[PDB]
Amino acid sequence: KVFGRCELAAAMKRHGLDNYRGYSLGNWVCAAKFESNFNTQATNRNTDGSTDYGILQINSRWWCNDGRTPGSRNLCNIPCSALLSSDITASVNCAKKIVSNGMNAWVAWRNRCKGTDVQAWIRGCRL
Ligand SMILES: *CCS(=O)(=O)[C@@H]1O[C@H](CO)[C@@H](O)[C@H](O)[C@H]1O
Ligand SMILES: *CCS(=O)(=O)[C@@H]1O[C@H](CO)[C@@H](O)[C@H](O)[C@H]1O
Ligand SMILES: *CCS(=O)(=O)[C@@H]1O[C@H](CO)[C@@H](O)[C@H](O)[C@H]1O
Ligand SMILES: *CCS(=O)(=O)[C@@H]1O[C@H](CO)[C@@H](O)[C@H](O)[C@H]1O
Repeated sequence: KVFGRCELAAAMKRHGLDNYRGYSLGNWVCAAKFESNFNTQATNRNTDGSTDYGILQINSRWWCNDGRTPGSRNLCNIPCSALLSSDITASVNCAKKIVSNGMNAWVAWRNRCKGTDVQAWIRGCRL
């Protein structure tokens, strides 16, 4: 499933991400846009042997368990397969745990969203 900008903003708001730990909804939508292009099925392999899963490109080494990653810590205590769903619940819940060093965890966010008017990503949407 590939979300539309406003469709994802609405879903993330419903899920309580707006202003979670001080991060406005726009930050999360922007992060999703550049991490996965709003694609819930996105999967990308990393050089260290981990994979990044789903809407938020959550990592197998630290966060989720795919059972194929040496040094797996599974800090979100969830199978990575749960992050490849049309239902963003698992990704949202894990994302909350990740930000609890803030959104710098997401390279794409730090590189492209941080410091910009991220509200532009939700402007025009009915929330
Ligand atoms: C992302 C699923 S939902 O139906 O949009 C959303 O899910 C959370 C968690 O189960 C609920 O608390 C929320 O009210 C729902 O809208
Ligand atoms: C899914 C949101 S939460 O973690 O259950 C909820 O988030 C708000 C901020 O948006 C916090 O103030 C609250 O304490 C949390 O439980
Ligand atoms: C928020 C993670 S958890 O599910 O509360 C916690 O996760 C660790 C790591 O996977 C587990 O060892 C622990 O038992 C879980 O409670
Ligand atoms: C978004 C709902 S949650 O994942 O269950 C949420 O997670 C935060 C951080 O782990 C908790 O502080 C909050 O109480 C939970 O509802």
